[PDB]
Amino acid sequence: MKKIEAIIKPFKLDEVKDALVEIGIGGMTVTEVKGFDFLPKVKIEVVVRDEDVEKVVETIVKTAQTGRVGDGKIFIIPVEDVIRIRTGERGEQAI
Amino acid sequence: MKKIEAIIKPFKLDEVKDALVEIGIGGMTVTEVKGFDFLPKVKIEVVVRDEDVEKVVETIVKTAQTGRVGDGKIFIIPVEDVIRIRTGERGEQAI
Amino acid sequence: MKKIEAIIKPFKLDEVKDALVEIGIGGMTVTEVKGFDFLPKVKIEVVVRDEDVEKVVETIVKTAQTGRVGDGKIFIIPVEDVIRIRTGERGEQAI
Ligand SMILES: Nc1ncnc2c1ncn2[C@@H]1O[C@H](COP(=O)(O)OP(=O)(O)OP(=O)(O)O)[C@@H](O)[C@H]1O
Ligand SMILES: Nc1ncnc2c1ncn2[C@@H]1O[C@H](COP(=O)(O)OP(=O)(O)OP(=O)(O)O)[C@@H](O)[C@H]1O
Ligand SMILES: Nc1ncnc2c1ncn2[C@@H]1O[C@H](COP(=O)(O)OP(=O)(O)OP(=O)(O)O)[C@@H](O)[C@H]1O
Ligand SMILES: [Cl-]
Repeated sequence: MKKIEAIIKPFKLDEVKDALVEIGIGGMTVTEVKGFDFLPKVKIEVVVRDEDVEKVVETIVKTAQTGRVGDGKIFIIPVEDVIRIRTGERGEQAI
Repeated sequence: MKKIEAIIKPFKLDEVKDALVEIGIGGMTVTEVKGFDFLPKVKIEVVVRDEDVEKVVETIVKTAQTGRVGDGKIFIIPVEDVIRIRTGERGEQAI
Repeated sequence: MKKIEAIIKPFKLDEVKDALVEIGIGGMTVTEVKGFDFLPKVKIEVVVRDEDVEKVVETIVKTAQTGRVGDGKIFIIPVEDVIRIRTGERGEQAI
């Protein structure tokens, strides 16, 4: 499993969220942040199975891209376990 | 060492914080976030020794759980080093 | 590549940002958070090449340190890939 953390322009959030839901993303966490003299940005975090990482990365790139400076970056971070709070399910059963 | 990132319902924050302090957690970072059409959630991050991860996970699950949809998830992420800013202490000496 | 996540006192943000830019940091993401009964803190995230991690850690420690309790902590988290949204560049080409 991997955590995909993407920092994008705020106005791109609904489009990116819609695109991710469309390819099957079940959950996502959004944080208001600032970055680069700081400009507002939106952080999106999604945790997915290893075999789904590339599709998510390409979907975020294609949907959040404007071609202008400041479009943002995506970081792929390893996740060793995932636990669903409601049920105690883990790993594959919790994504 | 591992970072435990948990996304929980906002009203569960004081209970979860109290439960974590009770089992010995020295520090925690809380961020206001939104998730799933987005609903407010609270992100808690705690970095702990490998041998303390399971106790923290079980404590968050038991305290944040309501049995209803939206209870949240917990992600376990590897941390290669930890540094205490005040002293420069690292690793085991900084947790 | 590694993600350096530092939680610091809010008033230290401009100094730390200036110090990081000075040693060559191209980008950084800042989040308003609370921590420890919670006090406001600022989270800074920077993703850098492995050979630049120590310089960044020392720069944050030296600039954010006051010697008083609450100065904060720095976590070093592995990053498996980085993607520049504007161009699709990855890894070394995206930092
Ligand atoms: N190295 C980094 N570490 C942490 N956060 C970063 C880093 N680089 C970028 N970010 C985050 O991504 C946001 C958008 O950055 P940005 O789109 O400018 O990337 P870039 O390297 O400048 O490529 P571009 O030429 O398209 O601007 C930054 O404001 C910051 O929030
Ligand atoms: N895959 C994910 N990636 C990133 N964040 C997630 C992911 N899944 C859940 N979250 C975060 O956890 C929050 C709560 O999710 P939630 O409790 O609905 O998990 P779930 O999979 O729906 O299980 P449940 O059936 O109990 O709802 C979401 O709003 C989001 O902020
Ligand atoms: N173990 C931890 N897990 C997650 N976040 C932490 C942890 N420890 C500290 N933090 C974050 O760092 C912030 C500042 O902590 P702090 O400076 O008090 O570290 P410390 O261990 O108490 O060392 P000091 O004696 O200098 O206070 C905390 O408020 C919290 O936001
Ligand atoms: Cl992380």
